[PDB]
Amino acid sequence: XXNXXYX
Amino acid sequence: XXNXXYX
Ligand SMILES: *[C@@H]1O[C@H](CO)[C@@H](O)[C@H](O)[C@H]1O[C@@H]1O[C@@H](C)[C@H](O)[C@@H](O)[C@H]1O
Ligand SMILES: *[C@@H]1O[C@H](CO)[C@@H](O)[C@H](O)[C@H]1O[C@@H]1O[C@@H](C)[C@H](O)[C@@H](O)[C@H]1O
Ligand SMILES: *[C@H]1C[C@](C)(N)[C@@H](O)[C@H](C)O1
Ligand SMILES: *[C@H]1C[C@](C)(N)[C@@H](O)[C@H](C)O1
Repeated sequence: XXNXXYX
Repeated sequence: XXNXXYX
């Protein structure tokens, strides 16, 4: 991962 | 709020 979210 | 990130 590395970005975040939440989708 | 309620969503996420990160910016
Ligand atoms: C990120 O979000 C997931 C759920 O989707 C959760 O299981 C992780 O523990 C969470 O990561 C933590 O919080 C983020 C802000 C930090 O960058 C990460 O190192 C971790 O402590
Ligand atoms: C962000 O949300 C995930 C999923 O609930 C959780 O695992 C992380 O602990 C949470 O990160 C915290 O809250 C955000 C808003 C802050 O930017 C981050 O540093 C951390 O405190
Ligand atoms: C993260 C938060 C959110 C965008 N409100 C939710 O719909 C998702 C499943 O998780
Ligand atoms: C959340 C994760 C990220 C997109 N890699 C970072 O650049 C931001 C400051 O925090």
